[PDB]
Amino acid sequence: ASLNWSVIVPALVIVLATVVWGIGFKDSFTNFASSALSAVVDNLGWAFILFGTVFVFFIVVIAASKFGTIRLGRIDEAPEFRTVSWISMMFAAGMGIGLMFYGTTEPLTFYRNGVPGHDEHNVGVAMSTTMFHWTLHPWAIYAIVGLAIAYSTFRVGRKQLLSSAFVPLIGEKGAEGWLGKLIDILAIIATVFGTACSLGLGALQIGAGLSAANIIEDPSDWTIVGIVSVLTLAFIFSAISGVGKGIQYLSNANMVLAALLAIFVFVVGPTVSILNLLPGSIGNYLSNFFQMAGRTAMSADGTAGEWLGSWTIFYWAWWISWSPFVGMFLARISRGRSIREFILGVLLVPAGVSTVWFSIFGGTAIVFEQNGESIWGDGAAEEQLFGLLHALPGGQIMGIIAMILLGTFFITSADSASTVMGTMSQHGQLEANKWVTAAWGVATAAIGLTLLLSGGDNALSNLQNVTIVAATPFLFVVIGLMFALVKDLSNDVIYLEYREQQRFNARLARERRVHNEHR
Amino acid sequence: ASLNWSVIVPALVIVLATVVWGIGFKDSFTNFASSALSAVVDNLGWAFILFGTVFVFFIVVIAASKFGTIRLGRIDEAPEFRTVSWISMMFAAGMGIGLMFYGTTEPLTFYRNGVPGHDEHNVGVAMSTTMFHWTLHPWAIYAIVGLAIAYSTFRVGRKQLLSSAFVPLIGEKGAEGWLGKLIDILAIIATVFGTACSLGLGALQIGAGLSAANIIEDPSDWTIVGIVSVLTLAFIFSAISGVGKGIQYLSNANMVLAALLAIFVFVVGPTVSILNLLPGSIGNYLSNFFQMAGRTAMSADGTAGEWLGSWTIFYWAWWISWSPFVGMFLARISRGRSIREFILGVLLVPAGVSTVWFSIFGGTAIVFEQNGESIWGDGAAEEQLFGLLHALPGGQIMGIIAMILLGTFFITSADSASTVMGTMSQHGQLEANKWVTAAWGVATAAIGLTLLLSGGDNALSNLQNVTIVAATPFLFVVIGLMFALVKDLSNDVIYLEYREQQRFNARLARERRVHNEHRKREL
Amino acid sequence: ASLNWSVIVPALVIVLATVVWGIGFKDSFTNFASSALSAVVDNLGWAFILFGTVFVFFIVVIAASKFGTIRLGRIDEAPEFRTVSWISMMFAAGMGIGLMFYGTTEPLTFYRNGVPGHDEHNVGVAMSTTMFHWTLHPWAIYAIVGLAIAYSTFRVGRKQLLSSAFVPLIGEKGAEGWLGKLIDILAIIATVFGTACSLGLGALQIGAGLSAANIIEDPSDWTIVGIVSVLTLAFIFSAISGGIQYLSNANMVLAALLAIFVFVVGPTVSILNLLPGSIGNYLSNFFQMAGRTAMSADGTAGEWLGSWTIFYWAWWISWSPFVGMFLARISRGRSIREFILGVLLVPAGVSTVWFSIFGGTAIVFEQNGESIWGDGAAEEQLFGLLHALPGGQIMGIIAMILLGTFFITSADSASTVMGTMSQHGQLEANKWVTAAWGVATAAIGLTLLLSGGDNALSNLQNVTIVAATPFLFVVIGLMFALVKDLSNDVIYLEYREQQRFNARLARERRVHNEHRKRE
Ligand SMILES: CCCCCCCCCCCCCCCCCC(=O)O[C@@H](COC(=O)CCCCCCCCCCCCCCC)COP(=O)(O)OC[C@H](O)CO
Ligand SMILES: CCCCCCCCCCCCCCCCCC(=O)O[C@@H](COC(=O)CCCCCCCCCCCCCCC)COP(=O)(O)OC[C@H](O)CO
Ligand SMILES: CCCCCCCCCCCCCCCCCC(=O)O[C@@H](COC(=O)CCCCCCCCCCCCCCC)COP(=O)(O)OC[C@H](O)CO
Ligand code: NA
Ligand code: NA
Repeated sequence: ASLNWSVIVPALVIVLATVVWGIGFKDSFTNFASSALSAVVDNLGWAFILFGTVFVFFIVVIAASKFGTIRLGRIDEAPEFRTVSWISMMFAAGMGIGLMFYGTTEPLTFYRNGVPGHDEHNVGVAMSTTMFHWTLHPWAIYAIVGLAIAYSTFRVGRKQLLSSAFVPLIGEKGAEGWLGKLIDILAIIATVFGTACSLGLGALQIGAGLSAANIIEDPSDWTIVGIVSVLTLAFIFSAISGVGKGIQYLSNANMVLAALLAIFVFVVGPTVSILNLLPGSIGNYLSNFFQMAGRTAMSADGTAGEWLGSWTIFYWAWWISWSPFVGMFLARISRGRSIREFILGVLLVPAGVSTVWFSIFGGTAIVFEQNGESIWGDGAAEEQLFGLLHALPGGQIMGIIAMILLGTFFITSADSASTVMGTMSQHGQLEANKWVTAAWGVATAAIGLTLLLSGGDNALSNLQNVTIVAATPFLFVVIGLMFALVKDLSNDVIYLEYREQQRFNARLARERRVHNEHR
Repeated sequence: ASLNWSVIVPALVIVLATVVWGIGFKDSFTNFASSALSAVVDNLGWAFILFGTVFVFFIVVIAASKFGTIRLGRIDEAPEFRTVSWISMMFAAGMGIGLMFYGTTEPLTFYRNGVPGHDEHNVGVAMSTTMFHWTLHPWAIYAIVGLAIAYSTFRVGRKQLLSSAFVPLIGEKGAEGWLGKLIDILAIIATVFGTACSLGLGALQIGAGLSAANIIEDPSDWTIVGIVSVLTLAFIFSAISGVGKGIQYLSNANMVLAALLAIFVFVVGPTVSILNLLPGSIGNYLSNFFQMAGRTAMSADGTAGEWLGSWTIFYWAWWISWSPFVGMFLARISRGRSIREFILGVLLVPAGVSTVWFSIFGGTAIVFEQNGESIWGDGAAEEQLFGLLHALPGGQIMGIIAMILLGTFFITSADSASTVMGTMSQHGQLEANKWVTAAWGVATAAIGLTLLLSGGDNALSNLQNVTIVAATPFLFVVIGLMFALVKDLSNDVIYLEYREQQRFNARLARERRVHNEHRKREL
Repeated sequence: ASLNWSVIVPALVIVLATVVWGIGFKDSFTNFASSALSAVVDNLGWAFILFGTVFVFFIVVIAASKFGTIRLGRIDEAPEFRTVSWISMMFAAGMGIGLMFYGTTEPLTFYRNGVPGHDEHNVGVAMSTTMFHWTLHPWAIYAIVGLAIAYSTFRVGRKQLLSSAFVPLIGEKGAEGWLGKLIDILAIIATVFGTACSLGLGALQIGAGLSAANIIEDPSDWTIVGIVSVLTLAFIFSAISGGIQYLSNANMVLAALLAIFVFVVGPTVSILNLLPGSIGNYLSNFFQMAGRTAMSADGTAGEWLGSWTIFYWAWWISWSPFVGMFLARISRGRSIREFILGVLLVPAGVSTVWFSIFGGTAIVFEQNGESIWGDGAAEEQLFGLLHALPGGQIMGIIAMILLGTFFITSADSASTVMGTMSQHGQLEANKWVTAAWGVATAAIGLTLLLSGGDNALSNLQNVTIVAATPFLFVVIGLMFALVKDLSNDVIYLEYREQQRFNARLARERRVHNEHRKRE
């Protein structure tokens, strides 16, 4: 119930230093972020690439290897959220602004420029390589972190923290030791920079749309603060205000506005061409899955390092930053699901929705390029979605609807992050003081502004460089959550009696052999 | 039993509407079919491609899930057919003219012309594409349709109708009024138009068999009528008459005769080159399985649209239209057989026989092409097999036995279609009227003839256009069968007791949560 | 206790005839080997390739199947060796000089020359095709043979022979009769020529290692005779006097030191960029490489396959008879599923990391420009690589000591096993019977090395393919024999007995119903 000042103070100091450094000295901060990315991507990029696909293997195995039957709670327990409602709150908190910002930019960018090891103007690899970054590899990080927290919190009954998930690996003395503190600090620093990156990427696109919709003429440096201040003041209140409906209501407004914007483009846009990419993109994704997972800085004659540092290694570092707080939320909602249900509900359902979104939006953008109409414009990634919407008839009203979607796809996740950061500040208490939950909401905004204003002309690169550095320390925490998780699952109360017999029989068999050899 | 006159008449009107429209207005029928094919392929082409692979995935998780152990019948039941004789009737009924007609022409056509997104003269792609069209995607449609009927008929004791398999979705009342009747005429129309495509294709190859054997000099239009007339008598006599050991003897004769012609080509032909292709075709098939499963009209920079309508979408429509009556037959001969045992038996064993078949005949044809001696000839698909056989020693005598095998590969499947069609008009009576079984056999021959005389030179094109159109309505019945199947399986007696406790506990937990939220909500 | 002279004599005649033939008439022996090699590769090339992949499929399906839980021994038994000590002795005994000889020659050869159907200078396929030959296809033959012997010996109580694992097919009378003596003769000839092929290659690399290290001025045919004789006594001494566990652990520690040396002082980061780039490519092309016959590349693959793929498959099949009975001996009380995974995966993991450190470090040198190819002799690639790295003059000698233990641990277990197939499956075989087979292996090793002249590699390869062809069909027949007696387990007869009775009634009812209705 205390404030665990051994976790708040180290996390505040790093956050405050970034705000002072980024805002105070823009030139120095930008150079360090560029230098830090090169060292991280060069000497550590293999870790993201190698372990990014180990998570997918590890999770699928855990969902079939004798543990899919265990239940995240007590035996005979039942889920407190109906399946349809349960799925809605996980994709709303799981996804922020990644289907809006990159829904059109990414599949279109790979169509024009191409991907390393391939040619340009290829719709098979433009779409398949987009599904690679948004279907299984990213959502397998949430399952691993969410499952480790869900099991320890419910089956074993420990505090709601990320250190407690490591009790098997570092014992109970280490959960209160220097390691327990460090694992918890890295979960807040990752979350603050993980959300601040998506706040900065959503403030750019909301401001970009206003120029399109002409509510405003063009974004300015003060406009970004205005958008961030409104977005910050929205999720900060929605998290810590009893008035209004909870996250289960907002999580349902997301899936309604998102389906409104997807159905509009699907119907108005090239329906038949969109429907043809759905099998072609899934078929190309499954045949190229391992070929794409084996792409490193050594691929394409060693020239793919620059591409990976902006597309793959950024996404993997981005999703890992959101895992510490999207794992804790996913744990809260399950409370009764079996390991198989949790794994297959997180891996397959969010992956199916992301497949349809990118074919409706990525397919429309690519189809426009083939036809002759090009929504690329000046190339800015923020302006591409609204250039597509405005091309379609009736897009003026939908351009406005896309803003509410942009704002409401970050509020659902940002508010959950604050309430999840608040519980780490205390000793895993579900109820968090509204002041610490509001204090962390401001921290993401202060970082979100710092990464945007400091970036200047190129604010995307600065927002992406800092995320990769802030997520590298927590990449290893996720790797060590695979070993901690298996130790917990093996030492289950429904396996202790069976494991004791094997320990006894194994000891005797060794004793018989050593004595038998002498005789 | 009482004839289902509410299904015979609406289905018979479609059949007779096409016959008069085809013989009398050949000029206007071909135009409509070609225009209909364009409308279907352009708009619903993705459906065949997208859901042709969901069937493979759906019937693999079903076999691998907890439903695999279920037994198609009571618990403690045991199959009534020797597992060897179960396969023989499974393959004999499930396959007809296909292997004989496209055994040589498909692998050779892809070797010369190539496939979209690939170069010509590529043996790996040529062989790994004909295995795609004939191994797992086609036989996964039979398993889904056959399993839905087998489960409802035996495990749940409903009537043997395609409507009854939808009771989980539309209910016992929906399955009777108007949706059930629609699903029961779309199944008869698909069966009539799916078996008429095989009859037309078989008559074309039989006519070429007599030209190559020189028994007939020139196949005119009055000999095709002679061939179809003999064939339609063959499977009407077998279907209705109680003598002759209709099945388990003519189905066992098909393996004996099918293997005799495969062994002849294997040993007389390039045996070592055939065996070198066998591991290369399977390896290439599994490597490119998902590249071919995602080949839509957007492939080859938009050039694949015309290719798919001739090979991929035609096959998926050809197999979709045969699944109403193959699935119904596979249910009867698979009583007491578990779900996993049923799915693996259908998916794997028939897929293995096809793989060996196309290596011996596709490999021999491709090997000849490389050497310099080409059996392509003029390029008619109906004359390739006999061009291959006559290029080997002893082919003259062995070309006559290919025609007999060609006929017997239709009779074993056409007689089971007429019998199943009669059952669909007897409210599911296993033994239907002889004059309803025979009437439906004559209907199949009438349409098969109408699509040959109407086409003229492009007889094959007219047969493929109509099959795709007739099998489009049933594409959605198969999509719906895989939604009513999981509900049927889920609501099983063995799982019913456990489900009730889980629902009961879930309601309490949900109610407990909402109350706690209210208690915290107030203050 | 008897020596089964009716199996020893036929084995000796084939072994002795080869020694006289090769030494007596080198020209005739070399000409016959080339003629026989072409005859087998053309006619039976598909058999090695077609059934090479069926072994991988067959073993995974058996571990997946219900049989996976059957325990090799009595119900509720426990293993005699710790999992780490059991793993260490399976790899040391199952791997001879293959990793040392081809650690740098194979991945580097494919980078320069390419592979059938692919362009040259491709690091992706150089490493992906290198792991094809050393990860799953090879180690799956060991599990098929090791499992058939382990199951029949322990869970059925039959004598520890290769013929005793065939009684489900040939019957008890057949195994005692003639077919089961030819299976024992072929099981001896294959292991004599397989172990002599690796002894020949080991002597070439040690002979080249001495010349490179300046210990011996030049490599002379009379110098190699000294190496083989010295190597002959080491493994004969270990299998006779009063061991395996100690030397198998000295293998792993000493080998891991050599791998750590190259890893640390080589391009560490570039090595790690290939760890996921080779696993991704391996899984991508697994079925493209698994379906590579002589028909691939339009007849150009026939000459390549006989040198790389069909050679390895015949080389690993040669070692299966005696690695099968060694794997069975130490795997008492392990479940079938635990046996398959402990053999297929862990040795594949060590091989995958071995070639990345050594194949990667040799390919980067090619890319940089400093090529270690030199003259191009396969036996000099390793010592070119080590000398390039700093400190490779002391680590270039430990490679030769590591070439001794690698062969000695496997050769020590070959003689012990070869002396058991002659004494009616008696574990404690006569000391002189092991010695007799120990020097018969050395005589064959020299015969192929001397008769080969300048091209000693081709003579060793052409004769192991012919010697391992008869035993290709014994492994193909072990899949059927293994399935026959796995089904007929004590924990399935009651279930199988009831099912057959019910099925017979169902057939009887149908036949009676048919008569009633047919009338
Ligand atoms: C050169 C590269 C070649 C290799 C390519 C990569 C291969 C990766 C393979 C990874 C194997 C993982 C080993 C664990 C297998 C999982 C399945 C399993 O063990 O299931 C058993 C139960 O599970 C266990 O007891 C052990 C499971 C492992 C514990 C979890 C550890 C994490 C493993 C994650 C996978 C590895 C991820 C790393 C990357 C592959 C038995 O299952 P069952 O009894 O429920 O079903 C069979 C039924 O009875 C008969 O039909
Ligand atoms: C996420 C998809 C987007 C693409 C990205 C991922 C790449 C594709 C991966 C393909 C995964 C498909 C298979 C995953 C489904 C797992 C199903 C499973 O594990 O078990 C269930 C499966 O059982 C089924 O119901 C059938 C599932 C059908 C799955 C078919 C998958 C089709 C996907 C193919 C796409 C087509 C692509 C076109 C060609 C490119 C059991 O549930 P149940 O509803 O039967 O009830 C169980 C129990 O009673 C509880 O009450
Ligand atoms: C690349 C070339 C590969 C070619 C062939 C490889 C496959 C052959 C090896 C696998 C078969 C060995 C069978 C070993 C005995 C296990 C039998 C067994 O116990 O059944 C279990 C394991 O058996 C299997 O699942 C068999 C799987 C066969 C795998 C076939 C793979 C080859 C096909 C690949 C796809 C390509 C298709 C052909 C090309 C068109 C599963 O069922 P269950 O025992 O749990 O319950 C029984 C129930 O009644 C069901 O019968
Ligand atoms: Na959200
Ligand atoms: Na047939």
